[PDB]
Amino acid sequence: MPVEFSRIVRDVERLIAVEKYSLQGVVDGDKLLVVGFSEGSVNAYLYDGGETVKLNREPINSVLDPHYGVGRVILVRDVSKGAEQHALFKVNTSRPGEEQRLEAVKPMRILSGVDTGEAVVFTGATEDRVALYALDGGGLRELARLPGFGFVSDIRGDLIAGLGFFGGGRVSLFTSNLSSGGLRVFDSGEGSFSSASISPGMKVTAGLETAREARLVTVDPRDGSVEDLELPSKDFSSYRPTAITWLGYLPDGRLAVVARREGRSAVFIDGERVEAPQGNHGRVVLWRGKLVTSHTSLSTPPRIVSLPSGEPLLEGGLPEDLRRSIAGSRLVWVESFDGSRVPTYVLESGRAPTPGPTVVLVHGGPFAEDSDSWDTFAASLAAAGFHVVMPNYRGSTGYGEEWRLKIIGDPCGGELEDVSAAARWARESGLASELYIMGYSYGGYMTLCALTMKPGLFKAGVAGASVVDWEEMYELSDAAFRNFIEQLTGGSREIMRSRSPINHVDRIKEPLALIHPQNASRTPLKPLLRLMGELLARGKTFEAHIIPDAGHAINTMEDAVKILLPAVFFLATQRER
Amino acid sequence: PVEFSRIVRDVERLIAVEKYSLQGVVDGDKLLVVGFSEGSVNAYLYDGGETVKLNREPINSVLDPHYGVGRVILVRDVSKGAEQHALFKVNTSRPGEEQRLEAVKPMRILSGVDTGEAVVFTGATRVALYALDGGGLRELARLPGFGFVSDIRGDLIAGLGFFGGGRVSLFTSNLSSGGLRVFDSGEGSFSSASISPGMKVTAGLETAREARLVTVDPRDGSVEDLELPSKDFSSYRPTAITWLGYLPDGRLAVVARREGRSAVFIDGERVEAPQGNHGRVVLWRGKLVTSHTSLSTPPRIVSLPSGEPLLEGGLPEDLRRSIAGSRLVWVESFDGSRVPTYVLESGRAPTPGPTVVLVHGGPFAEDSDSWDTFAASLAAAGFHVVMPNYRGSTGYGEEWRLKIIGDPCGGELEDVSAAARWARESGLASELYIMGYSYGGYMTLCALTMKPGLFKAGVAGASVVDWEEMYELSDAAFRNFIEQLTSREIMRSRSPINHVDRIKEPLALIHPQNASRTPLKPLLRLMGELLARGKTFEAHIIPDAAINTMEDAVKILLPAVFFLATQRE
Repeated sequence: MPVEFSRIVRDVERLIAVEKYSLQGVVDGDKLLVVGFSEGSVNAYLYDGGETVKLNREPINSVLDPHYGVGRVILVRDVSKGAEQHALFKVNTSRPGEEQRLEAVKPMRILSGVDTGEAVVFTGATEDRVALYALDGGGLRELARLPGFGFVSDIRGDLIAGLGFFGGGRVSLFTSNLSSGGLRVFDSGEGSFSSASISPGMKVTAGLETAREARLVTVDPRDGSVEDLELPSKDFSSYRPTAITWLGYLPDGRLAVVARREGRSAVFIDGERVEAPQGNHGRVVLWRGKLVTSHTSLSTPPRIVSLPSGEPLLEGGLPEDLRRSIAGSRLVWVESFDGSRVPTYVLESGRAPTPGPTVVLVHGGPFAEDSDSWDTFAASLAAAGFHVVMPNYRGSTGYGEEWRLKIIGDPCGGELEDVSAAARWARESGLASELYIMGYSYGGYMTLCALTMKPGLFKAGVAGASVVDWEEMYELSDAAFRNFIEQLTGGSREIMRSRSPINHVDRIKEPLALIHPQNASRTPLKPLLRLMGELLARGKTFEAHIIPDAGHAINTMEDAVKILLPAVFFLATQRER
Repeated sequence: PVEFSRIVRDVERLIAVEKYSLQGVVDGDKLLVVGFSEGSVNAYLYDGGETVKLNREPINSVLDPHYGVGRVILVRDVSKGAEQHALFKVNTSRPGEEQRLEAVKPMRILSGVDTGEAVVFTGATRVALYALDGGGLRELARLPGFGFVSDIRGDLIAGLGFFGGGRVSLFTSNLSSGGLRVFDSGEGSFSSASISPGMKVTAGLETAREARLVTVDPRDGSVEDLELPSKDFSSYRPTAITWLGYLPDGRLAVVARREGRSAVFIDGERVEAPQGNHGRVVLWRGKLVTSHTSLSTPPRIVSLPSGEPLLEGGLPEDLRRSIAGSRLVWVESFDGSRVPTYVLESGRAPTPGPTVVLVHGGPFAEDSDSWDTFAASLAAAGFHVVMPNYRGSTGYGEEWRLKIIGDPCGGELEDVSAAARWARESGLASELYIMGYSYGGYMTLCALTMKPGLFKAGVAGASVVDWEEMYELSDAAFRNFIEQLTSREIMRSRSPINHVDRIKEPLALIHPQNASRTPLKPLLRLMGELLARGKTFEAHIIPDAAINTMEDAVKILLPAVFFLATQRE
């Protein structure tokens, strides 16, 4: 059967075009601040009275977390054509579309930020350092240098609270001061801190993710004491979460917590379970006295909903035919090499037979999760007639500290076996007639890792924005990613070499498709050029697609088409062979 | 917003549109036509409006039938993409019933004529001229090279041969005794041949400057110019003779060419024909019929002199209106010589509008008024197409072809650049893009280096990046061509890999992954140099990359069109 290219393009472009919204906070006069992919690009909008107002001109990457009622929004715009060197732009909410560049900040990798209306506190990674900056009337000030990736969580008064990846894959809590600066790190011996919000008593309420569970703890920044937080309702404690998505104090003092287990989240106010649509939820805001959150699911693109009715305020609509191309989704537990149960989401295509063509779609990160959340790539594969298997290999989030840290020191090892077991499960369970592997960033590294370490398991592979050589990538990384590479490999350069797919090209026996941004910082192109030379010299058949002016974060419809369409075409072509 | 799916939908139809060629008249006054679509070839009978398929499985070609014979000889590949073929006979009264001609072993069938009594064909295994009759197969002569049967009248067989010397020779043979008589044209090259009722050989003699209609006496090899009753043909001043043949009533039909377009002549008198290029001419039910193609018209069967299509592939109302009209312009170049340039205008672009200079490869080739899927796809996507016959092109005299010798991406680049400046000066181009494949891709890269600012973006396909590297890396034949094409000093200066610093516009690379004539290793070096110098570029490397199928278009054409569509924002 011939590949139906034109339908694939039409399906792919419609799935990319559907509006996707992100909830950021409440500004001005009870205006919802939302980030949305609408009209083919990423923009920032004010929502109020059933209408949206565009705040930015040219597409953005994100905005900083606003304090309630501040009369401005701080845009974050990549000004390096995908290299993730960002700049900050202020937009007065009273004059949307009028941007003022914050010229006191030089282009750096902006990692997080909070705007109190009086000061703009953020974390940025330059070539030599990750630091916690503050921008006010007295100029730009560095408050502290951070030993790796750090993100601002909350600011109440003079106290700043955040989260830091400062060692061995565990997340530490940190505090600083707007007036005096400095840094104080809070490490937990039970697990990692997940979210953080400063209480009215100037404490730090934080989520603590231990080996197999998660709970709320109170951290006194004065002496570092930690105690379990008790809530006036017991719904949260009996919910027994394994991960905490986000928490924060509402302006009326109530504590909102979004926690999750088995790829689905729940909303709690002062411990009480609030009804929310099935799936995954973002931050919770108080808007005109009502609770608003974001909602997403494997069949529902990210949307803005009110609680507890679950009724949408902003959502993109999918055409019925695309809705039908996803027959359903389920979570199954795949047994891996050492007897661990790998939580795996399966997306059953309504346009494939059973057994039928199946793509194992490996998520990136690796500190990320295949959850019941919208995946544009997974939707395109179901629309093109592929079942999608999404394994949360070890190193994934959402299933406890123990499962997440198992990857530390073992890239392309135990987690690769998890991917293989899910693939073998698909065929052995009667779901898959043939097996393909596909992934981007770290998922693209896994594809190369799979085709080199386990030839013959899959029929063909798609590696997008992949890691090819840990050594060269480390030499081409900034302060943050160099530290991140060190934690992932456990400091071992021997792990950096033996676990690099570039050093195992001889083993490849399957057709390979390479897709790569031309000027991405996280995953540089120069090692990929070396990989293609290796493939050619060793007589391996491959195809490569290098997309320019795009990096890790795509914020236009055209670039998203150009990095996804080659993958679907390649797999559809392979299916007829 | 770029409508990627609208571009792909249009490309599918331009690839899938049924194209027709005219083979002759068979059985009871019925046209024999060949239909080609998506690399699939079929043979049909046309009489009344409905077409009757003659074959069961797709074929490779058919042999040339004599007027009115009651059968067709099909040529079909013995395997998938195998150069060796088999012969199948089909009675025109029982279509769909194929009888394999088992007396002919599988071989490379080169040409053939069916008289209704004997099947005479050339085939390569040696290369020989064969005859198949009731008594079986006979080898009439062994040919010193690739040869092709042109015509049979009585026992006299006439054909054309690549028998050495660089020129095409005329040869005769006998259907009874066999044998081989070769006629060298000296300063000339035969292009077509038909045997006159008086058993002389009328042939087209293409030369350096102007083509000649000559008579060859097969008895003594005397060559003399043929003067026709009407003088329209001589005054037409053709540079090539596409095809000629005697109609059943003894009149001589001639299709000749000049400046990328052809004209139809009957005993020297010109017949009105739709603008473009034409195939063979037949007399069918007292009317003249031929095939017609142009930059705006896929190959089709038309009636003369009205030009009314008898058989043409369908194109939707939108796509048809998007591909709107072609013209020939004479672009004044840098040296005073005029560059013959064809222009295909888009109905989806304004004037001035986005315009792509589509550089042909070879370089010994020609941009004529013929159907081109690339140009049509560009026009369908909202681009005017400018196709210049830069020095080195064929079809405009030996002097113009030889002027490129010793000046790679030098003199001929100016002709391409002059064509781009012409598109601007004449008010057609609002923004300029350059695009080419094989040698045309080499032109694109060298143009972006030596003429930055001229074009807004470039697409380079199957290009040559470094002649110095190419010469030693390539085989004898290609290396010999490189020597005549480019002094090693010129080889390095004309190689665009050494001028990557000068590139200033986005560049799209489309390259085969496993091509011996265009290796991938040099292009990987170019991509490394582009990245090290901060040059914006897009790259598409596809294994096993002539657009016959949609699959071919997806690999080689869609990335170019997608790139240009987003480059215009």
